[PDB]
Amino acid sequence: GQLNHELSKLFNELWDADQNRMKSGKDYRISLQGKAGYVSASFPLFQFVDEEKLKSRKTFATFISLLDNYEMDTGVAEVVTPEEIAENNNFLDAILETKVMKMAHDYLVRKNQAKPTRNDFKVQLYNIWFQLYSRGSRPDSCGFEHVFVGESKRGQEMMGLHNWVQFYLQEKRKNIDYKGYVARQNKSRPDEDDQVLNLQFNWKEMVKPVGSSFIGVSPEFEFALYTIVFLASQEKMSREVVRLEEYELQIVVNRHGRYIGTAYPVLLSTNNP
Repeated sequence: GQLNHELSKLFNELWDADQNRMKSGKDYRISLQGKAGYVSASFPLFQFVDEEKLKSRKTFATFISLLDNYEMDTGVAEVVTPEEIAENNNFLDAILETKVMKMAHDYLVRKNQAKPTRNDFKVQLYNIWFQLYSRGSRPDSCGFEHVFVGESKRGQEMMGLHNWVQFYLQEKRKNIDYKGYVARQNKSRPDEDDQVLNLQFNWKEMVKPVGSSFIGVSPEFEFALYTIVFLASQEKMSREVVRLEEYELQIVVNRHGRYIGTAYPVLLSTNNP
């Protein structure tokens, strides 16, 4: 309901501490073009992105290796292969040396929602995020797939998908048709440089609901936010009212017991401070 003081504050800090960056202009350029639906986008949203900064040097690399894994797939969904494991491991490893993740860590330690040691925290995170779970039994999906891949199932109906890095990847592959941005009547225009937008895209020509997306943010940023919100409540869904920078947000996560489900931001307003 009301603005979550402690979390808008902690998150603002993580935002300030997002060393791994990516910055609007030199690192990526987006083309807003036009409005989705109302009174025309044609080009891709992402006019440019520094591929080398993605292409390792950064935690985007380990991130992209997990995204690509679910692209190829070669495999049934109940099978966790030695390969997917080492990749899960490499990602955790990378994000855990990050100050955002050390910061996130410190918060949850203080609440005894996480343990002091790096490895237990890494295990905790593995289970929340990479342990397979099912809707019956038959664990065919995990938290990273719901949140970042953009859909649970393998196999697809059909997102899900709010991560900017996955949007960029799937857009390049021509599976995402960007339709425009979504504003409000009154309350004016978004900007190429905004770090949260309301965006609409078709998935393989399927028209679907508008959703919000963090833009440029590192994957250890969202990961952190989603983990913390996931641990902050014992119910099926939290919609945590945040105010990051100028944006007023809702940090939503769906929970499935000890495992996390779909998670995303919801944009409430832009020019606020």
